[PDB]
Amino acid sequence: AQYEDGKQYTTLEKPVAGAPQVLEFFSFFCPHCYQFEEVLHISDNVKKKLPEGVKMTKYHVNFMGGDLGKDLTQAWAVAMALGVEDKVTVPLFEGVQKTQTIRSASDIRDVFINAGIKGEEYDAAWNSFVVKSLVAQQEKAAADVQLRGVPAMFVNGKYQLNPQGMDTSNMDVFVQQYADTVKYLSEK
Repeated sequence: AQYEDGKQYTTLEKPVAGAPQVLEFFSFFCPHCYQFEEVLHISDNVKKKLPEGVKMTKYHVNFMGGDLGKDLTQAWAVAMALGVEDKVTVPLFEGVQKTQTIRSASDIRDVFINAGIKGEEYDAAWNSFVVKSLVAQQEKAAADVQLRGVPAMFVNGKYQLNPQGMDTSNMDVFVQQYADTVKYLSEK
């Protein structure tokens, strides 16, 4: 075929019922994730090719960066609750990997303050039980697929993207092949 299990994707032996349609996992400590966000805009280009009516979900993971990794998962929960993903994603990546000015939860918070979220509003979210269940959701979804690496994308809880099996000579061609694969898997 032109899309083969084991080449542009793999199949989960243990499929995940009720999973989000398109589920992406990342870490702000993850170097390919930085690329995926900053240089390739994967999430965006996938969105652009997806069928009408399909929702896109993105979760942070704990297994990179120890204590700060978890803080970052709680902060992403805050970002999802407040709807400010698009305002903090870039400065969090650069703060962790580029400038290395994020070293504590307070530094994470600073990114949000500079992005215009109010202290009171951030601290209230940070401490809310809505944010705790959102943290719970992120961990559960990662647990359900035995996730040990990022970036990772799963389609309909049965298929896992395999970017290793696509060509990387051309960044733009890599992205389209990636997105077209998500679309193909989506229609499967």
